[PDB]
Amino acid sequence: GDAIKVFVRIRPPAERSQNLCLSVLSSTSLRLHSNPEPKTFTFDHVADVDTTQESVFATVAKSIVESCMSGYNGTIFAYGQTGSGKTFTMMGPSESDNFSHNLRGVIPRSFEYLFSLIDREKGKSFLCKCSFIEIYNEQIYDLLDSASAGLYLREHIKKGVFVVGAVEQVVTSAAEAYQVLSGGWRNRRVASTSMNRESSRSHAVFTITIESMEKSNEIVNIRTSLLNLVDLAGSERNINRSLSCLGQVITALVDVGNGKQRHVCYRDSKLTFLLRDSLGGNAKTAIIANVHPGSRCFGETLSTLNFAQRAKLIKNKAVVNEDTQG
Ligand SMILES: Nc1ncnc2c1ncn2[C@@H]1O[C@H](COP(=O)(O)OP(=O)(O)O)[C@@H](O)[C@H]1O
Ligand SMILES: [Mg+2]
Repeated sequence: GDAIKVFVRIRPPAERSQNLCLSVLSSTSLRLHSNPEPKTFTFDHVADVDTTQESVFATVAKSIVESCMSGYNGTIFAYGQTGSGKTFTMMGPSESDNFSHNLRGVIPRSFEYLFSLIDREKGKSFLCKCSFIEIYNEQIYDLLDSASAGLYLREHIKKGVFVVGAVEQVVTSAAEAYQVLSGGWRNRRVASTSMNRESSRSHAVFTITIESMEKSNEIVNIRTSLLNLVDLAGSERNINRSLSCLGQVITALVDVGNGKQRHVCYRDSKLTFLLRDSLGGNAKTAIIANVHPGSRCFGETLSTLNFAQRAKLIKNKAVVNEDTQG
C-alpha cells in the first residue's frame, strides 16, 4: 500500500520564559537533545515555531482534499500532549471573533479549498453533508445537537463505521460549513466548562461526506468520499485508554505490515474503531504530531515523536470509492 503521511509541528513557547531540547535540522529532519546520545527523526515535513497556519494547510491538507475530490477517503488528525497546539492547528485560536482570520486552522481552510475546487469542477454535481461528534470517556456526544443521547458506533457493508443517529448537516458552501464548525466548536467549549470535566480528554471528529455524480443520460457514475478531521485527546500520562488503544493498533499494524502476523483490536475503543479505515484501511491519512519544544516537555515530546515515527511505518490501501447506475 501507500505509507501514511506524518508531519511534526513545533509550536512556539510562551513569550518570556532558553534551553530548547529540540532543534530542526531541515525541512524533513529534527534532532532531539537527549543525553548522553541525541536522537534524530525524519518525517515527511518538520515545521518550526514560525510556520504559519497557511503553510500548514499547504504542506498537509491540500493534498488530502484533492484526493478527496477524486473519490478517495481521507483523514487528518492532530496528535500530541495537551497544550501542544492540536486545537490551534485544526481549528485556530478561540475567543478571537472580530479579528485574526489569518489564524484559522486546517479545518476551516479545508472547507474553503474543497468548495472552490467544487465550484470549479462546474453534468457533474456535488453533495456534501457534515457531522461533528465528540468522544469523551469512551462515550459519544453530538456537537450539532446538544440534546442528543444514545449515540453509538456501527459498521456498514460499504466498510464505513459511523455514528448512528448523528446529525448530518447538508452544506453548499465554505461559509455554511463554517457555522457547522462554529456551532459545534462552541458546544465543545461550552461542555468543557463544567464537565465533560476537561476538553483535554475529549476527541473531536468533524466529518464531511463528499459525493459527486457525473451524469450523462442515462448513466451515472457516483464517487463518494469520507473526510475525517480529528482533534485528539491529549496524549500525556496518565495515558487516556483510547489513545493507548491507538498506540496498540499502530504497533500491531507495523508488526503485520512488515512480517509476522498480529491481531489488531480496532474495537477496543470507539476511536480506533471509528478510525479503522484511517489506520491500515481504505483511506489516505495524514497525521500532524504537535510538540512543544522546551525542556520540561522533553518526556511527552519524546513520546509523541516515538508514536509518530511508528505511525509513519503504517501502510494503507486506498481505492476510489465508485459506482455506476442508470
Ligand atoms: N502555532 C502557534 N503559535 C502560537 N501559539 C500557539 C500555536 N499553537 C498553539 N498555541 C498556543 O498554545 C496554547 C495551547 O494550544 P492548544 O491548541 O490549546 O493546545 P492543545 O490543543 O494541544 O491542548 C494555546 O495558548 C494556543 O493558542
Ligand atoms: Mg485541545
